[PDB]
Amino acid sequence: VDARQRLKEVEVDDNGQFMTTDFGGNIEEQFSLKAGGRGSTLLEDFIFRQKLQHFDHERIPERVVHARGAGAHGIFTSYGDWSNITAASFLGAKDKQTPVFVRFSTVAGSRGSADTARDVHGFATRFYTDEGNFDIVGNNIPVFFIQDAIRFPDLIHSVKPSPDNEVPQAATAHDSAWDFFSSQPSALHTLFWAMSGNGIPRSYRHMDGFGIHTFRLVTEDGKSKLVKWHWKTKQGKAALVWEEAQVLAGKNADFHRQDLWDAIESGNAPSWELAVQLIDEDKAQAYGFDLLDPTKFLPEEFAPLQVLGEMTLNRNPMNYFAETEQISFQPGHIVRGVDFTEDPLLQGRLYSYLDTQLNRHRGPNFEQLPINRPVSGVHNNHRDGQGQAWIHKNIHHYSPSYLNKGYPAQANQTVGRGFFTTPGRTASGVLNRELSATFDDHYTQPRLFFNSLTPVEQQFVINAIRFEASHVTNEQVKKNVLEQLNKISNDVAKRVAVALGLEAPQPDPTYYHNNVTRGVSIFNESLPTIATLRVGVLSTTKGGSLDKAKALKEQLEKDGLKVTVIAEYLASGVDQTYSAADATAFDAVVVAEGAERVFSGKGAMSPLFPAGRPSQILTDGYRWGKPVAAVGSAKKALQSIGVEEKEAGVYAGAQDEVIKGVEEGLKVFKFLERFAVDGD
Amino acid sequence: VDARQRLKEVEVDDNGQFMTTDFGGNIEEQFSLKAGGRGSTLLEDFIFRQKLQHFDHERIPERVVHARGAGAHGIFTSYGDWSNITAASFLGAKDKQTPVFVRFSTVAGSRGSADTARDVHGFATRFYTDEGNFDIVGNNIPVFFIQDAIRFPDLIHSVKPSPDNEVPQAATAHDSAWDFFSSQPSALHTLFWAMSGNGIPRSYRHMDGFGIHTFRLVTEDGKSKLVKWHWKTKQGKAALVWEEAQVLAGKNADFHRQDLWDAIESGNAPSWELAVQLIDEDKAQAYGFDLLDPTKFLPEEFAPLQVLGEMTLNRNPMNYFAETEQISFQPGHIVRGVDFTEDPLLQGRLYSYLDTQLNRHRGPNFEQLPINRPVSGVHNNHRDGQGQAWIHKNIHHYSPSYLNKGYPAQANQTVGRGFFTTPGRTASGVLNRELSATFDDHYTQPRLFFNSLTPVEQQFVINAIRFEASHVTNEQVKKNVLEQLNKISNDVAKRVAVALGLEAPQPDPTYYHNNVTRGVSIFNESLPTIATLRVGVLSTTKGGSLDKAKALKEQLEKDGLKVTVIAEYLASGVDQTYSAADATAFDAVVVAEGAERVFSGKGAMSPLFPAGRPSQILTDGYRWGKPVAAVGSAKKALQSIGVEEKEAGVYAGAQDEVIKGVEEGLKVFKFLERFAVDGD
Amino acid sequence: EVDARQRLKEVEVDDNGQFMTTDFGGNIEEQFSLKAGGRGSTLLEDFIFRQKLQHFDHERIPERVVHARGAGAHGIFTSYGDWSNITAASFLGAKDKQTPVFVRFSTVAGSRGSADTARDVHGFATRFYTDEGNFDIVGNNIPVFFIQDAIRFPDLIHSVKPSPDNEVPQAATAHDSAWDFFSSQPSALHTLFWAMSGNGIPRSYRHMDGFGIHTFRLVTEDGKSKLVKWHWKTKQGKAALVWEEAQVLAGKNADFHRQDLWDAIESGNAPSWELAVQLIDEDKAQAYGFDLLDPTKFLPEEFAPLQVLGE
Ligand code: HEM
Ligand code: HEM
Ligand code: HEM
Repeated sequence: VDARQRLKEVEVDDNGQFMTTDFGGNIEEQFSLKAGGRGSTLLEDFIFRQKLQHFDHERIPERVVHARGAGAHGIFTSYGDWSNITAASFLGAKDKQTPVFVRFSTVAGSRGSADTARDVHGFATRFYTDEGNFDIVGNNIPVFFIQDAIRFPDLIHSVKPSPDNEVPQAATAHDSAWDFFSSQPSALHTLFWAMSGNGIPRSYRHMDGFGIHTFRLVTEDGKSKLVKWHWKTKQGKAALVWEEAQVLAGKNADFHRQDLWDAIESGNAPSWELAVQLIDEDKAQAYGFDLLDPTKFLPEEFAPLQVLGEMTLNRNPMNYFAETEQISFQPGHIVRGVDFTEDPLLQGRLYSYLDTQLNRHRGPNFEQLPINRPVSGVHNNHRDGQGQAWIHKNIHHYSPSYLNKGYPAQANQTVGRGFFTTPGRTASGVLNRELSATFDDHYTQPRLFFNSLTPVEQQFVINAIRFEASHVTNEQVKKNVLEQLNKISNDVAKRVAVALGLEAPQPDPTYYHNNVTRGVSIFNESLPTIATLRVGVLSTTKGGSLDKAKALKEQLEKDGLKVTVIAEYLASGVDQTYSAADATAFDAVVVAEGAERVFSGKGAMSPLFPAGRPSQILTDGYRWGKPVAAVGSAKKALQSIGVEEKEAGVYAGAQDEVIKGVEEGLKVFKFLERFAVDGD
Repeated sequence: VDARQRLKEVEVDDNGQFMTTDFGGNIEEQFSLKAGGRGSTLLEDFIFRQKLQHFDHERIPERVVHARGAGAHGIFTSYGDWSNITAASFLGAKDKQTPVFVRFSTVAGSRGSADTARDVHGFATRFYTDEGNFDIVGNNIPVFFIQDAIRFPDLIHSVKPSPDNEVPQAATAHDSAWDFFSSQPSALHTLFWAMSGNGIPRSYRHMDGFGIHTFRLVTEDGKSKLVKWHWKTKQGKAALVWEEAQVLAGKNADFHRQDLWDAIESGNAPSWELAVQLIDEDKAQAYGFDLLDPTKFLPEEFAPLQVLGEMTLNRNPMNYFAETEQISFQPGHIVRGVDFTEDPLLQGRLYSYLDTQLNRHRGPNFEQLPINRPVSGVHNNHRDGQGQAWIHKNIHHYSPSYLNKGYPAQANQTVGRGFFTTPGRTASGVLNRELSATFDDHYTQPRLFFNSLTPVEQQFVINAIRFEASHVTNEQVKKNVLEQLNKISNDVAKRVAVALGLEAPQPDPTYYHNNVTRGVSIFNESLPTIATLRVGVLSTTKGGSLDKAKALKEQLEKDGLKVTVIAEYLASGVDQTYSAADATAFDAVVVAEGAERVFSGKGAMSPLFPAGRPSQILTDGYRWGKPVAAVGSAKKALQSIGVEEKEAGVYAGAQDEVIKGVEEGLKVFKFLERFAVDGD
Repeated sequence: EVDARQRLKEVEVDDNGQFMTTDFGGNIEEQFSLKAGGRGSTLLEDFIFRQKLQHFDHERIPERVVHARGAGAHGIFTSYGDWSNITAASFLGAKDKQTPVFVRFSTVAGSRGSADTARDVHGFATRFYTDEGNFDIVGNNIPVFFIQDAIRFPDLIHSVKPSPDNEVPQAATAHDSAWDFFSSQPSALHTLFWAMSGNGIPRSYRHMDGFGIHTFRLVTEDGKSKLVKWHWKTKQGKAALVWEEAQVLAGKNADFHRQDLWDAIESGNAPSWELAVQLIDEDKAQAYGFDLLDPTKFLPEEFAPLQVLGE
């Protein structure tokens, strides 16, 4: 149905047309106006200045956080009529379709940073409903660092580069960040989620999404339930390994944004299911934590997810800047049937997102931008402003008036389908600058998170902390980290402290426990589909390998895979060169038959690629847990690096046997047997 | 038929609609969200913040000059096919129509200043042609203060208020301005034009317009003629008197902008004829001055005006801000068939106007605003920018390129009807920071202007200079002015020095002359029409005076006038009260019969109006040169202040006699017999 | 000589006795543009021209959304006592204690160029540069406001300001849009009368009283609070014009009030105000027939007399 249907009116086609100035008129803009042939350029060359001025002013400020990101258009379809729980129009009827836009991001890097940096990721959705725009602005992690919004600058200042040198870019591996994590123990829970697979997803399409905050759903009668928003990926949860991500950050900074682009362009639109948890208003403090605490998540054993619909991203942007870059999400973009809660973190966000748009867009009229415009229509008494795109017919721009005859009219719960705060809500107590004592358990839930991970995944979190805390140059801060880690788990504190060359503190069993919850793990489940995944078939231009390699590709593509045929140079079947190839770009590596010649001898030393290139791709690919394969005689390649076909995730033999093997391996995606666990 | 047809698609009707946020959704915005009855306002009241934020950001910077102004839409129709002189599309066929917008202004005042302050006035026209926007940005005075654009800050800084206290507003009557005039003798010519009637027009519709600069018209073969643009008013040239203007600045600051509004709204659209002077390129320095000197004009005896068309302003703006305020004129808004000249003042303007838009609009995308958009279409490689309203289809935004197939294409003289600089133009000599010696005659032409004025008009200019220079607190600057005044005319220097209480310098015959030229005078000719002009009929609620007055009104209105019936209070036929009435709002005053009651006795002292009000309107109206009249018994009112019906501009008798006399007097408009001239 | 502008000395620039410079330094002449030949075109490489004009082109900043037309002066505030019994504020914490101030007087509906002598509510905004931070009393010359909720401020101001179609009339409430609001929102009636009184057309800035309008709170170190109202009483007396006078004055001198404030200070006759307050016990908030959190009401001095804390 093409969600960008509204955006058609502002599309400009310069095809078949002559050059123009921004004020019209046909021009040539390749030569300046000079005085005397090899003369100076003239100030009266209006064509030059108008062209350069637009170029000079092309830049707008990047987002203060989540600067690095990408987005797409889509449609959200409701599965039912949910008036039993919410009065929201976009969830009000079965099979009802609403246009959406989603932008995925990383929190700490700037516009040019790598997609594959370790960071929390953003998952922000706009619903273009017929009752106004509604935004679920969320992360891929269900918990946040802080419990009060007034502490947001303190958190961000710490994680972002040092103010003296602006080092390091897009990393928490420095003293200031881990100074904050240790000094503000509230941050520990998200810290663990960051050090898990969530910090390095395979793709935007392979992560779940969370509103994190508890909200409220309201029905037309005004009955409310506390809610948590979920997005469950229909493509499955998948993650990389840190050593892979680092190399990937260099070979392709655009890994995530390219992958989302290619998937949609290839007809494989990603999709998520929108799920919720409904909690009775009286059960706010029931489940071992305050539900107004964003450093907590609610296990599905206490409240299982009920899915309300599915959203699919099937359209790509036409211009990145106009659409992806300029879009402005706010949690304050709320509609009838939804309401906020007294979450101290959420309360502050409402101010921030609206205020910060004044900075990026240089004006109060940024919702007049095509990608920010609603489909529902805008009528009010707002006038003037910088870059006002509309002309208003009503010359009586005030609301208590005789002359406009009462229009625009005032809408509420009973009339006009207007927004209303939940009627049952109250305020009781002293005016205070403090936080509830129900917020003071910072260690129980990270323990719960750690316990609910597979043993290798647990090692990954620890291996990440070892790497990160190693970069801290202040010994006392590392001591402070061990103290906070110890309060969660003695084993974690023990295991990390080895790398730091420090001593493990004595156990504190106050917050220790062995509880477990589901859905927080990434690797323990297999991917629903292998569609869109990429296999790199290493071959050579010498002999019959290429034709042999080509035949392998045709077979793989029907299953949904994307295959790249690599060789010394761009021959008939060659997609990519060895110079341009790396293991990070592929979910699986498979050596074609006869390609053994370049893994040893003169073949591995050609001017057409850096020495050892084919051997590294296999080495890197295997060591990173990916499915690896060789076809027939190609076994020579696998034993060159010490990999027996007897192993798990490794397949050697006939092409037909190999194909079935790789496709099986891709469902597992990552082979965790190839990583060493502490104690052994 | 409607000049604003392009603007229709962006018009918003809030009628019959419910209140919305700027992002959509129905709301009520009359109460804040509070915690409890008499509680504090909540940060989560998104409706409040969204509403107030737009209000807080309503203001954009005012224009650095010409801040005070008003405008309207219109149509320009060509009278012929002028391809013999220019390749311009909008003058390329007879009866060809182009939508226009015109904005009239004053140069030194801010957004709130009075229309009736003595100042140079602006006359900026945009032609929305099918070959791009073309702007003639000019004043109501054919000459400017300076000969080089680099001195524009110096000129403007002096005339504008003093930087310490910001006093005085919209006036040249201070030391700083007259310091500049004396120290930069180039300003003397426009200074004289400013002190004439041109400095205080009756209306926007009653002033001529000038491009001031010499431009070039170019034909398709590339042959050029030197040109000067003129706008000749179809309503006639009219001016006020200084004592009237001062009082008018208080009673109605919006005098000019309202008059332009009322004229269009009442079916009386104003019109101007577009005329030009054509000069052969070899005769640039032929006529006693350099034609690249903007402090000089070319008398119509050397080169007469040829009219090419007529423009009529028939539509009013719907929103002042969106249309009038946000519009951006530039002299660099030029099209094919027109070109610039080496006028040092013009050359600088081209930079300034484009650069200054970055300040007012906070972005490079201000020609995307509806009132700045051309009707011809915009196709280029400009991307991004602050508040980008478009989405660009071409992802190959560079030239030259293979992938876009050559589009947008490059146009020039031979291909694509593109803009081209005149091919005959040359540059010869050293690179210099100097001005030509042909520019050094600053006194001859101001004398020429003075010589061509009626004796009373000459008195007006002198009476104006006496007033202004009286406000200078530095005696020496006044000495400096008299010396510069003396070089023009010994009589003027003599006459001015009387008011200042100084002594007239001895005569200087260096630049003295008695030459004369036509078209520079305002009062000496009679108005083509009295339509829209206003008569104020002073009447009363007592007796049968009102009905007598009512009959007077209907007769007068038939002839095209607008009649306001004034009385003690708002009775059946009463347009205005005496408290709300003033002589400045009317072109003629006529006392109705039986209205004698309010000029003497208890009638002149009512609680309903300030004492002496009816007597003042007649006193002011008479003393200001306007036609005054009394009907029947009403003659006592005229002798209440000492005015005999035998006088000129005064009419007493029966109603029919008064009507015919007044309408005759309005054609005269102003009676210069009532003003004292020196030596009398 | 206390010189309230002593801190401002560090940023004063004296161009006397110096040569012309660019904004980035270096000596220049800026009266001629750079041309190619005797009568040539101006060159893009004339850095001197562009640097000069660019600043001129960008000289303008947005005018205030309200109270656009105004003027101001520096001063000193001296406390009359040690008021720690009612407030812990440093600038009122000791007798004879001096605090630098700046005050800006204004009109509410006109723009930057409007007349000082237009009928409108007037502004009276005072800043205290205390040694515990800036403290601002932003108030009018009238003790009451048009509206009881801030969310209605766009509605009120839009109505009084010119009509959006023609932007007429300037700095006036004499039109349909304003009086439509006054009739439809009856809360505005009180301030409307204050506007139609002498307060709408003062003789000078130095001849008007001042009000915080809102009820605030004064707190002591122990945390005990009293409801408070701020007052400024003029040591020069209250004086106003007549409407027929003001209109004529609006034309002959738009800068009348701002010039008068300038001249008095310049002539050694500095104007002065006394700061007075009304103190109300927290239990007495609704005592006097209305809510003290209503800004459309004022508290008569028979109910609570004024106590002066300083000048
Ligand atoms: C659970 C807590 C939070 C979540 C889930 C979250 C998520 C996000 C996401 C996904 C974005 C990306 C916007 C986009 O993709 O266009 C974003 C941006 C932003 N967030 Fe947060 N964030 C949180 C905490 C906060 C807090 C506490 C504040 C302020 C007090 C804040 C202020 C901002 C600002 C100013 C932006 C920039 C948006 C723009 O410039 O358009 N965030 N946030
Ligand atoms: C013959 C000389 C001049 C004429 C006829 C003239 C006329 C005008 C007029 C009518 C306007 C009104 C714009 C409007 O109504 O929107 C204007 C504005 C302006 N002029 Fe001039 N002017 C002259 C000299 C100059 C010079 C020498 C400069 C700079 C070197 C300059 C810079 C400007 C600027 C920056 C604006 C503001 C326009 C905007 O904010 O969009 N002018 N001029
Ligand atoms: C008792 C009620 C009010 C009083 C005493 C008052 C007083 C003032 C004064 C004296 C100024 C001028 C500041 C200056 O001269 O620099 C001002 C400006 C302003 N006021 Fe009000 N006003 C009131 C109502 C409101 C309300 C209810 C709002 C918003 C909800 C508001 C918003 C503003 C804004 C946005 C400015 C612009 C200040 C600037 O641009 O720097 N006012 N007010």
